[PDB]
Amino acid sequence: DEFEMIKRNTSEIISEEELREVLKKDEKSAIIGFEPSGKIHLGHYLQIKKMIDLQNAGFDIIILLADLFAYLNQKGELDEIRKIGDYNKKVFEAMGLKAKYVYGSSFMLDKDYTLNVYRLALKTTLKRARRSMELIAREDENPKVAEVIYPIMQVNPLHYEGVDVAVGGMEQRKIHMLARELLPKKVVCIHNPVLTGLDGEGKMSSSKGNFIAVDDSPEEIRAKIKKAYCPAGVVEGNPIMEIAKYFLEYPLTIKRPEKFGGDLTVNSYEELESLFKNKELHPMDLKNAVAEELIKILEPIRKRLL
Ligand SMILES: N[C@@H](Cc1ccc(C2(C(F)(F)F)NN2)cc1)C(=O)O
Repeated sequence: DEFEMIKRNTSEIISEEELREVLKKDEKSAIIGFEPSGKIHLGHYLQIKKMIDLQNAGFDIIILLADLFAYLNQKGELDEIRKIGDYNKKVFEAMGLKAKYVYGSSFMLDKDYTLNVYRLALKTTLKRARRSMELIAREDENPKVAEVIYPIMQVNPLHYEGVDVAVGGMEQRKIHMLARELLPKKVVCIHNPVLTGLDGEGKMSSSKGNFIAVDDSPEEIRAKIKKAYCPAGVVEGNPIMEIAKYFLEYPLTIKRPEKFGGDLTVNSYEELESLFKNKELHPMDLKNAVAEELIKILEPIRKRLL
């Protein structure tokens, strides 16, 4: 079912009724924004996969290369950000996304865009702006005014003109709660789960070096997964299990030595989850399988990038 495939592997949809209205329409578009990133990782990929779901469901897809956002979030200088953006677009194309790419700066410095920023800046408390940004804002001992401008730009109605659906990570939900209240026309939010970093420590992220990047070499993927936090029995906050859930194809045929049970054919992730949880599946065999299926999943993307 179409709704159910869009919903597969999301954390929430605001709201599912509105989404149902959206899907009946002949024409619908879904946006996502990304601060240009030095490395594109499985956190990026999960979300582009969701956009590919939407595209399969007939949506026109818009990718905002959120360059001014990144500028405000201290990712550096704008033309240098825009060249990272340009690379991100190649990466996204190599994932098989069919989309229109927009650079934020091409319209975000327009007079109407800027007046909406100041209009919204009158309606938005500093306390709320700062709360919305707690998971987004670059680490800063002395937070900058830039921090609170960022979420009000993110809620600006000009980003969403003729857009039915916005997709983002659950780390975006407080900014989206703001836009829910303050956008003149409602946009459905589709929020994706945040992937745990390989060390189990916090979330996967470009600046935390705890990610597998989609163009990692096979041995690099192998070594990254070997090291990964993956306690026997434990599923919650286990990033190897997360990768099995969000990226793998089922049925999944786990190769093992007969000394360790021999080949294991798992028909669903929930099946994999119980086998791992009661312990018929060791970390090391999950890892080899995850690493090997992840390598196969990534390799056309690495190939195109190389
Ligand atoms: N805050 C996001 C980046 C981001 C920038 C801009 C938007 C958006 C967009 F329209 F959805 F793209 N409203 N502008 C949505 C997300 C991040 O953390 O990368």
